[PDB]
Amino acid sequence: DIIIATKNGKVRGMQLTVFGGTVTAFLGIPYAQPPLGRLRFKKPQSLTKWSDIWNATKYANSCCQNIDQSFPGFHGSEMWNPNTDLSEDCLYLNVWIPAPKPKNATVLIWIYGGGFQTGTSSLHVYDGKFLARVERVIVVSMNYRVGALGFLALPGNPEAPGNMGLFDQQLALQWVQKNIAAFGGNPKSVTLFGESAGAASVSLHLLSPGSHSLFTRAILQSGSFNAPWAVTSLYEARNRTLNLAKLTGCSRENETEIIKCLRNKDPQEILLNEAFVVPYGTPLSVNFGPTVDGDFLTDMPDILLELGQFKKTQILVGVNKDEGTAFLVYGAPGFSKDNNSIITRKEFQEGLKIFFPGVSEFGKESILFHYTDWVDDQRPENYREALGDVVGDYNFICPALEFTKKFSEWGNNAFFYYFEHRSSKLPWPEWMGVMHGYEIEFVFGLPLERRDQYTKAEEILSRSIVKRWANFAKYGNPQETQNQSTSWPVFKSTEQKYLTLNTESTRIMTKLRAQQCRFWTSFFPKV
Amino acid sequence: DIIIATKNGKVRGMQLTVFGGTVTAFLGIPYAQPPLGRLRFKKPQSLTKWSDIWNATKYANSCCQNIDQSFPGFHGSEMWNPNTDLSEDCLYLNVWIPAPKPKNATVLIWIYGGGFQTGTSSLHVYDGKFLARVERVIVVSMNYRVGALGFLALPGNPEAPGNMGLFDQQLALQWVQKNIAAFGGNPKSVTLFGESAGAASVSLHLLSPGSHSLFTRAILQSGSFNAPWAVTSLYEARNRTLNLAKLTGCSRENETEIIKCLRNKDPQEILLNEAFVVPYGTPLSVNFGPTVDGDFLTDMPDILLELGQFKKTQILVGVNKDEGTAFLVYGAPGFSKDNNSIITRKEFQEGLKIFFPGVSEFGKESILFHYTDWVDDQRPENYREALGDVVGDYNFICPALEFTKKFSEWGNNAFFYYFEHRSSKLPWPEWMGVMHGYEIEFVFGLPLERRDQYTKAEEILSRSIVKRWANFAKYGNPQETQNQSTSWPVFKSTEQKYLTLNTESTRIMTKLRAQQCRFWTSFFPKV
Amino acid sequence: DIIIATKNGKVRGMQLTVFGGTVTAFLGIPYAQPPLGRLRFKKPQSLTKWSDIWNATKYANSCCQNIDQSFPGFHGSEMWNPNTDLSEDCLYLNVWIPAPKPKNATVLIWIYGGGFQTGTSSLHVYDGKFLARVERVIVVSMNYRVGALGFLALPGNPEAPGNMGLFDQQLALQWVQKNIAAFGGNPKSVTLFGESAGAASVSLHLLSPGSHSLFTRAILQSGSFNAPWAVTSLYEARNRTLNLAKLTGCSRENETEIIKCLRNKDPQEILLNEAFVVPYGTPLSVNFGPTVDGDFLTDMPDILLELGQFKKTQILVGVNKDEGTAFLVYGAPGFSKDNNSIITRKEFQEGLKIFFPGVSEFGKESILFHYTDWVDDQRPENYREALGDVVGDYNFICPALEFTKKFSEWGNNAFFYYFEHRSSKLPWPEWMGVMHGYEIEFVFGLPLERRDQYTKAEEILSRSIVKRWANFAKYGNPQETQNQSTSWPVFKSTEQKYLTLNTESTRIMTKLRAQQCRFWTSFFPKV
Ligand SMILES: *[C@@H]1O[C@H](CO[C@H]2O[C@@H](C)[C@@H](O)[C@@H](O)[C@@H]2O)[C@@H](O[C@@H]2O[C@H](CO)[C@@H](O)[C@H](O)[C@H]2NC(C)=O)[C@H](O)[C@H]1NC(C)=O
Ligand SMILES: *[C@@H]1O[C@H](CO[C@H]2O[C@@H](C)[C@@H](O)[C@@H](O)[C@@H]2O)[C@@H](O[C@@H]2O[C@H](CO)[C@@H](O)[C@H](O)[C@H]2NC(C)=O)[C@H](O)[C@H]1NC(C)=O
Ligand SMILES: *[C@@H]1O[C@H](CO[C@H]2O[C@@H](C)[C@@H](O)[C@@H](O)[C@@H]2O)[C@@H](O[C@@H]2O[C@H](CO)[C@@H](O)[C@H](O)[C@H]2NC(C)=O)[C@H](O)[C@H]1NC(C)=O
Ligand SMILES: *[C@H]1O[C@H](CO[C@H]2O[C@@H](C)[C@@H](O)[C@@H](O)[C@@H]2O)[C@@H](O[C@@H]2O[C@H](CO)[C@@H](O)[C@H](O)[C@H]2NC(C)=O)[C@H](O)[C@H]1NC(C)=O
Ligand SMILES: *[C@H]1O[C@H](CO[C@H]2O[C@@H](C)[C@@H](O)[C@@H](O)[C@@H]2O)[C@@H](O[C@@H]2O[C@H](CO)[C@@H](O)[C@H](O)[C@H]2NC(C)=O)[C@H](O)[C@H]1NC(C)=O
Ligand SMILES: *[C@H]1O[C@H](CO[C@H]2O[C@@H](C)[C@@H](O)[C@@H](O)[C@@H]2O)[C@@H](O[C@@H]2O[C@H](CO)[C@@H](O)[C@H](O)[C@H]2NC(C)=O)[C@H](O)[C@H]1NC(C)=O
Ligand SMILES: *[C@@H]1O[C@H](CO)[C@@H](O)[C@H](O)[C@H]1NC(C)=O
Ligand SMILES: *[C@@H]1O[C@H](CO)[C@@H](O)[C@H](O)[C@H]1NC(C)=O
Ligand SMILES: *[C@@H]1O[C@H](CO)[C@@H](O)[C@H](O)[C@H]1NC(C)=O
Ligand SMILES: *[C@@H]1O[C@H](CO)[C@@H](O)[C@H](O)[C@H]1NC(C)=O
Ligand SMILES: *[C@@H]1O[C@H](CO)[C@@H](O)[C@H](O)[C@H]1NC(C)=O
Ligand SMILES: *[C@@H]1O[C@H](CO)[C@@H](O)[C@H](O)[C@H]1NC(C)=O
Ligand SMILES: *[C@@H]1O[C@H](CO)[C@@H](O)[C@H](O)[C@H]1NC(C)=O
Ligand SMILES: *[C@@H]1O[C@H](CO)[C@@H](O)[C@H](O)[C@H]1NC(C)=O
Ligand SMILES: *[C@@H]1O[C@H](CO)[C@@H](O)[C@H](O)[C@H]1NC(C)=O
Ligand SMILES: *[C@@H]1O[C@H](CO)[C@@H](O)[C@H](O)[C@H]1NC(C)=O
Ligand SMILES: *[C@@H]1O[C@H](CO)[C@@H](O)[C@H](O)[C@H]1NC(C)=O
Ligand SMILES: *[C@@H]1O[C@H](CO)[C@@H](O)[C@H](O)[C@H]1NC(C)=O
Ligand SMILES: [Cl-]
Ligand SMILES: [Cl-]
Ligand SMILES: [Cl-]
Ligand SMILES: [Cl-]
Ligand SMILES: [Cl-]
Ligand SMILES: [Cl-]
Ligand SMILES: [K+]
Ligand code: NA
Ligand code: NA
Ligand code: NA
Repeated sequence: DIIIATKNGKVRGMQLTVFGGTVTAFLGIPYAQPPLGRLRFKKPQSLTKWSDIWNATKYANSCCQNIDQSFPGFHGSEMWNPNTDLSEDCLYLNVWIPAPKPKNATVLIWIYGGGFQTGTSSLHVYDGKFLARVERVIVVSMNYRVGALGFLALPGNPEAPGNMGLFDQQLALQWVQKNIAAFGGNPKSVTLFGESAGAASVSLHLLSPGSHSLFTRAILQSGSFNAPWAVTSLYEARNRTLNLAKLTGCSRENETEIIKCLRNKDPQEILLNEAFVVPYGTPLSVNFGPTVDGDFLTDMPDILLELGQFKKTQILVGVNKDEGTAFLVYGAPGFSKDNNSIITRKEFQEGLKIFFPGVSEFGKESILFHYTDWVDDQRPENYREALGDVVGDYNFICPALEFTKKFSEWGNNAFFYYFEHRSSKLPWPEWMGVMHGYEIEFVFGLPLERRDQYTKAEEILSRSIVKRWANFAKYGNPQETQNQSTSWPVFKSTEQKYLTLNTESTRIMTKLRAQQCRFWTSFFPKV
Repeated sequence: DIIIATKNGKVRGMQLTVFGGTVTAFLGIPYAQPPLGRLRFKKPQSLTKWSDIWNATKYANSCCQNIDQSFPGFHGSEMWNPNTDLSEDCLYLNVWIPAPKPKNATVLIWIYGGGFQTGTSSLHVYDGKFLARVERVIVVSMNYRVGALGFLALPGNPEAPGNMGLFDQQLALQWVQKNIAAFGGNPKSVTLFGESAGAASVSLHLLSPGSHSLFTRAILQSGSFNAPWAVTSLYEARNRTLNLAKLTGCSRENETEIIKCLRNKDPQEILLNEAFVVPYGTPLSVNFGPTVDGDFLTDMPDILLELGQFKKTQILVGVNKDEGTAFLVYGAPGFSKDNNSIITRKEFQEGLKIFFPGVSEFGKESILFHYTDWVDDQRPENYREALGDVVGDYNFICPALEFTKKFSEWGNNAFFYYFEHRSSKLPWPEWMGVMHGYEIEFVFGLPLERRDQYTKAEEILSRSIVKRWANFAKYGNPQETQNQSTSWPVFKSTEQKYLTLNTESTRIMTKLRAQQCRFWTSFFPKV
Repeated sequence: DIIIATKNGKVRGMQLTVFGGTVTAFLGIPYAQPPLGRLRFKKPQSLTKWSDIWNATKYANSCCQNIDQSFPGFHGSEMWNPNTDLSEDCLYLNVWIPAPKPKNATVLIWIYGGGFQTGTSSLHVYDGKFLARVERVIVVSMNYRVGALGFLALPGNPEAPGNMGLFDQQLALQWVQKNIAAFGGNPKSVTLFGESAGAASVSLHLLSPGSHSLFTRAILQSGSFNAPWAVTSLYEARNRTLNLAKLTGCSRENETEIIKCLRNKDPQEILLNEAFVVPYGTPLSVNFGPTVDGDFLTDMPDILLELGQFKKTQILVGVNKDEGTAFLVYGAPGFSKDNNSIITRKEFQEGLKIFFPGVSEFGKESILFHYTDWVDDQRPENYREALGDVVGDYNFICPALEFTKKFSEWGNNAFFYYFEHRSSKLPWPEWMGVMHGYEIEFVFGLPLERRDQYTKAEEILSRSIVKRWANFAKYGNPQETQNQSTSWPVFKSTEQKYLTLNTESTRIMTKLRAQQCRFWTSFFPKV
């Protein structure tokens, strides 16, 4: 029986057997008042205290969200859907600690992605018990509000100020600062890690002055806030909140009255209307996301980044080889997960209209010009591959590389990786390659479980990544020092060294996607 | 009559006449609860306070340990045996201060070696009264638990957590921080110094976060924790504790019950079985030594060293010219202290099987290949010398040089020496050369006593070493500034300058044992 | 009526008219218990408090000292004799402040020289009213005990521990830290300045840990503690205290009894015997001076200097062109202030025996070899000039340059000057040139008084020196910025730039006395 006294009252955890050892899991500890009734769309309010023992022995409710129903019955998409009940009452977090209880362990805090519209901390691929067992770190993860309920903004109105889900994340970081030592953790050694919108969130904690003293360092897997889907302008945010009011019968002349009417709607009516607040969207649309609220975020984040106004610390950033392919089967014409998706030039063109809907004809022709000068045979897959690369370079890889360059120019060590291993169990088809999201299970150590039929080469790859990530959290340096491994060099402007992650051989390379990123970074923003 | 008020009560010392002056010695002050009954194998518990005056006028009990009986009646080995009664009640320390009492003197804290299995602070060659008299420093030394009683580990179980003897050392450092100012010492100027396992211990205090604020700088004579005998893996430590239980009738299903049964054994039954917890050992076997306990030591020490996770301060490190020869007469065939030990090739081969018992045939042939390409005459002593060098390079010299390189790469000044003077009184035979352990008496100033029949050249050598060591403790710089001495340069990666210590002429040289250390450091660990 | 409340009680000062303005002088404030009866030869004890107003309107008693009677009636020597009554009751200091009272003025604390045997703060040439008036700084000066009464040492015995007069200086610095703000001064901007033994004293405050927080920076005029007369070894100090006991009837077996008998002697009997505690002395003999006491001075000062163990701050150091000439008329044969002192080779030789009495024949021939290879005519004055240069290079100039090199190698800015102006009023004869002591009146601004018949060129020179010294105290940089002056460059090892001070033109030069100093610094100490 493991019972821990926190600042809000006692919590009871449970013992898990993991690889011949034990891990103690405390699943579903509350970290804020449930944001119901009058609290809907406000910043999270802090917890009052319980007398008695809170049983943290099962995952809590996931936050309200739309679900992906594009492939019912299919593991490749269903594994990202929420696996506990959906509820507005969803502000909880999970703690995994080594047994015996550690003395001052480094803490890894995971922030899930999902476009800021979806996601939950309870998915199988985010289970922190392997990292706790193998590296003797404490792993923490939280649920945070998503969609309009997390990110609706009428900027400057404290009834719906924006960024509520980022404030939920921040309050969970505060919870670790105040309580993690009772679990054996060191509040002075806390690394954030997250993937896609979870990575963009981590990068915004580097910018937010209220997060500055709540963590030590940061890991960004496939995402950063300069990615084109990550931050909503003030103008589109007010537009979208007003469209949402229109669609739900809540248009009013007084803005505080709009919010009060939105607070009377059942969650389902809000969720049903979210897709439509925008005149056209894409597979990557973030309808309700982070905004410049003058609170969490004090200025446009591209200005803060450019002028060095962010926490000075080490970062670990990287991307997967085929980031853009997952998105093509959610609307590009000619694509299917159930065939080889060979498309024509005309299809490629229609595909750019799907992913770049507000963009000029010239802008879309510029994309086609840059990506279709082929090397070289008339390969059938030319256009299929070009579209996946357009979408992955624009939305993920070039923005991660630009973020890492700009961050590292202010004097801190940064380490960049390119993940290029396709999981032997991947249920999506071969043409999609090394997809977005599919490094996560290697990071959390799932291939360390021999019972699961990953290959031996994947066990070794995951074991090495897990060690590099734990060394980065503990020591700021993501080396694997014992097994004659390739040394991971810092990423600097000028040389731009990165490390490739694969089952065969790790290589130091330079200037990832140089010619493509010059296009997206220096030309495309003009268009 | 000198009486000093400490935080635990009054202590009475005694006056010694040393070289026409006086030194005050306080021998045998307790610094912890005697670790008896239920405290056996636990961390040391702090002292409660005595009313009345503790008489610190004789050396205290040495900790329980096996004794070297290989050469009864022979000074060369008997001088390292304990010279006070053996007892589990042995947690005491000694303080030597100058008279008149100094104002804010620098403090040197000696940690004895002995493989972590043997040793005591009361040996003649560790008598701190000469350093106190000549350099006006305070010298402190402690007894710490050795063998299973100091280092038994069931890792993570606080009944036998491991590293107890390192925690004994640490508590004695805490005792100096809290009490040394009452003796005239400066707690902000404390240098640790130790030899062999005492040096490895000092290097682990550089790694341990709980020792960080307990000392200023460090001196490592013939030892460091990366030496192959210095740290036991978790796996061999549990194996050995379980073998010990088996041999004493204490095997149980519940681990806490194993410990409780071990607590009922008389010390002698424990000591008698220590040699046997391992299927074969060598003259250098450390059956119960430091382990990674998650407390004193938070991670494998090679990782901490490599990634710069250690106290940033100056170090003084060095080795003796013939470190490995002392060990050859404790089991290598053909060797004897009573003849010239000329051995054959076959003997050399059998000798590698004695010192490298778990090592593959290929591994042992690699040693022979590297050390027997002779320059050049068919000298009878070729194989005798090669074996002493194998054992001294592998176990002491290459690991001290690698430790000093890796430490100095993080920006701190380090100074390396090579001691090459053989004492004119050495009772071992000439072929053993400048043996392991035989710089100690020069460091503590024993040749300054003219009554003892060292030569005049040895008086001057010791006087110069004593001054360099005191200057290093006081000022971080081991110069002898007044007598046109060779200037001791910092040891850097790249140049690797070291200073030779001898009676004739001091030289600055570079890259000590370069070709040999490349073998032991970059190749042998693979084998 | 100006009355100031200090921590010990009220003091009343007096108003002076200086150059059409007013200065407030508080002359003779006590800063310690009078060191009489049982306090004779002990460290100064702090003051108890007076109720009522202490009238600080006249200079206090000078400390007991022998007087220079070599030239009665002659201003050149009499101006250095004490001008108030001699008394053991002499621990007082003087404060000059600008009117109106300043707000947070920089403070200059003057320490007089006199061989540690003589001197007083009340001499005309140390009158601080000109500096207070012209630069609006506060000037402070103290009387400190000299001769045996200041410096008798039985090292380690607190009845006569040594360095009492340095402790008197230190207690006066403490007095300024605690009280100077009530006078309008800034305790965080305090520069020490002193000449000859006053400069050596200032250099020892840079070494003493108890002085470290009592001042900001330092000015050394003609003196430093590495000069050969400045620090007495432990062995000659005990010898001299024992000779003093012998000559006064005070030899005893118990050392504390020797001191008690010395405490019963009238001061005059002590003063009468001081010349004789040494078997031969010279014009530069310091019979009772600073020693290594383990309190004020924790180690030999050459070791501390060499290994960088001193306060890190800026220094201003310099010497006069003919430092050694003043001493030649106090015993070298053939010399007289009343004729041109042309001497022969034989006289030069006898002269070296007067100044280097314990030195070998070889040592004295080495001096003659180095200084008599003439460039070149057979000039009658060759030997007269060579002797003045021997004495000035050995005792003042080479040691000031070595001190400045060694100090500046640890990273701080130092500025060196060579003063080469002979005062138009100098009462000594022309052949003595720019004598020791005769920059002082330029530093304190005496030529600013037009009524005194210095030349116009001397008024301008003094005005520029006064500005450079005040800028150094206030800003750490001794520039004169307004009058197209030569910029004073920092003195570095390697280039060794210094600034010449004269009425004609200021020059930047390099490597002052290079060939001579190599002789005194690297060869002579061996002899
Ligand atoms: C690969 O599949 C796509 C996707 O559409 C299909 O899914 C298939 C596996 C199959 O079940 C099919 O019936 C289903 O419609 C094909 O594109 C589609 O082609 C149809 C029929 O010609 C068009 O009229 C559709 O609009 C188009 N759908 C979309 C979403 O674009 C595609 O041709 C096929 N590609 C191959 C076989 O290479
Ligand atoms: C040097 O001595 C060794 C050690 O053994 C011996 O000690 C000697 C000084 C002597 O008292 C001797 O009787 C005693 O055994 C010699 O090696 C030994 O040689 C013996 C006899 O041949 C072998 O059978 C032994 O096993 C072997 N002992 C060991 C421990 O190896 C050695 O030959 C001798 N060397 C010389 C003289 O050069
Ligand atoms: C310069 O004077 C010295 C000093 O001695 C003298 O002072 C003179 C000004 C004068 O009053 C004289 O009578 C007085 O003695 C002379 O040296 C002295 O010379 C005398 C006489 O020859 C020697 O016997 C002395 O010992 C010697 N005195 C000392 C202290 O050395 C010196 O010769 C004279 N030099 C000149 C004129 O160039
Ligand atoms: C935000 O403001 C209007 C909102 O128009 C919308 O009405 C909402 C309630 C919702 O249903 C939404 O789908 C609908 O579009 C946007 O006006 C659109 O602009 C288009 C031309 O592109 C016109 O056809 C309509 O006015 C309207 N769209 C449709 C499909 O009817 C406006 O574009 C937007 N602001 C932005 C994008 O900055
Ligand atoms: C640790 O575990 C076993 C322990 O075996 C041992 O039993 C102990 C009580 C003790 O007496 C010890 O001397 C004995 O060895 C080790 O097994 C050994 O392996 C050898 C082969 O090398 C076999 O012969 C036996 O099982 C046993 N040795 C002997 C001499 O009988 C095991 O080697 C060890 N683990 C390690 C070294 O990692
Ligand atoms: C310190 O110790 C003795 C002290 O001798 C002295 O007796 C004193 C009371 C005093 O009067 C002093 O002038 C006298 O010298 C020194 O011994 C001297 O050494 C010389 C040889 O140089 C002998 O002639 C005598 O013993 C004595 N001098 C005289 C002139 O009579 C000793 O030199 C000294 N120690 C040092 C300098 O380190
Ligand atoms: C918490 O845990 C235990 C189950 O073992 C139970 O006794 C207690 O009532 C629980 N609280 C609940 C279910 O609310
Ligand atoms: C944990 O380590 C930190 C430094 O990272 C230290 O300040 C803190 O006090 C430690 N707490 C422990 C060991 O309980
Ligand atoms: C609008 O209504 C709110 C809600 O009660 C009220 O508090 C507010 O003062 C009104 N604001 C404006 C701008 O009319
Ligand atoms: C290093 O190698 C060992 C064995 O050679 C292996 O079992 C372990 O998984 C590796 N460790 C890491 C951190 O990759
Ligand atoms: C401590 O010292 C003195 C011996 O001189 C004695 O009077 C006192 O009893 C001693 N305490 C003991 C022996 O326990
Ligand atoms: C001893 O010196 C230290 C600096 O090393 C200082 O902080 C401390 O106060 C000193 N104590 C004394 C002289 O009593
Ligand atoms: C084993 O026995 C100990 C000793 O009393 C007891 O405290 C403990 O709870 C038991 N542990 C296990 C794992 O059975
Ligand atoms: C330096 O030399 C002196 C005498 O020349 C000698 O007596 C002393 O031992 C030496 N000191 C050191 C520190 O080696
Ligand atoms: C201090 O000063 C004034 C002189 O103007 C006087 O009234 C007072 O008595 C003096 N104290 C003395 C002389 O002790
Ligand atoms: C004097 O200036 C110092 C800095 O040199 C400052 O800390 C202090 O408070 C000042 N006091 C005043 C202006 O009264
Ligand atoms: C010598 O006499 C003093 C003076 O009273 C006394 O206090 C001291 O104890 C005695 N010291 C020695 C060493 O005899
Ligand atoms: C600078 O020059 C002026 C007039 O030209 C003069 O009166 C003053 O004395 C000079 N100041 C200094 C600080 O030398
Ligand atoms: Cl076209
Ligand atoms: Cl390149
Ligand atoms: Cl062979
Ligand atoms: Cl070299
Ligand atoms: Cl001659
Ligand atoms: Cl030059
Ligand atoms: K010479
Ligand atoms: Na479903
Ligand atoms: Na014995
Ligand atoms: Na007179």
